[PDB]
Amino acid sequence: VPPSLRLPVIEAAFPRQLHPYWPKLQETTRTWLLEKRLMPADKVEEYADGLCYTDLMAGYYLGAPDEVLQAIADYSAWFFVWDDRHDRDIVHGRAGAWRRLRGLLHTALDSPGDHLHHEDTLVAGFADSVRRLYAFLPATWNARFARHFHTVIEAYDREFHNRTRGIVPGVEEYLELRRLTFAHWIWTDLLEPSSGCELPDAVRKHPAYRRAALLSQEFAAWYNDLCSLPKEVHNLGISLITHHSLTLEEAIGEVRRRVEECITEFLAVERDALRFADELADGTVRGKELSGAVRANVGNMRNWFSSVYWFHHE
Repeated sequence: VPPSLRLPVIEAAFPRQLHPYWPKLQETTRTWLLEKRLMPADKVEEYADGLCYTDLMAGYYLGAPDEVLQAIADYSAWFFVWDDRHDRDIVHGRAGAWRRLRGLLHTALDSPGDHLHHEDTLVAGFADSVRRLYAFLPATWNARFARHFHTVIEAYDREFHNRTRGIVPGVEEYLELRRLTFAHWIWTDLLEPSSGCELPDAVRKHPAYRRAALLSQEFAAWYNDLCSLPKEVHNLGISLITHHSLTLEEAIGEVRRRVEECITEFLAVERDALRFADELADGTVRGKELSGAVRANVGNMRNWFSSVYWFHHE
């Protein structure tokens, strides 16, 4: 809605979608936060009720089973909390507290059960949400998710050593890192349980599927940095200003153009990926299943765009 944060293409071409389960989603999530004691009451209130953070997921994973959606939103809520601890350990120098948390998250990620009632709340909460996401598809999917999140936490570690030492990463260095601390591939994985199917490595690694999955995440990551730029360390504008010596009203234009480019590139590959889907329906049953899944996944990749865009303006 602000002029400098406005994207006419999103407004004209990416209608908001809202999952039917959204009302209960907020409730069950705020309830869960209290259950697991991951956050003070006041903060829970403003997270799920005040700023309705579960709406982010509710405009994203359309067609997801209610229980799958709930699991996702819990994870995302936990994520929020972890993101707050990370930030806190940083402005405290709690490198010991942080390192041990890091080691434990790695541990829990591989064996969630053993950690459901672990002393550290953040750890037990995480382990519950992970354990729940692990109950929808084959262990191969579960294994891929862990392999992806292991990297995410390591990325969060490097960002820790970046923001203490006060190291502003190179332009490309950050871009690579953000794909990780933003958990691009976790979200991409979570599309699959939503559509009730683990895509074969072949299907999900098709140039169009993977490029579409990527642009969706880039847009979300870079629009995030655009909104938060004037505020200010980690941000695409900050990296541009520091290493390309760009100015604010310059780095703001560059990030903005890069965001706009994600939209129009996605429009292009989106079409490639839906062609791909059409082709997957060979006539067989398994084929029609693979076609619908990819299609629902591309649709949610498209939904991320409006979900993230409109979330920021509310």
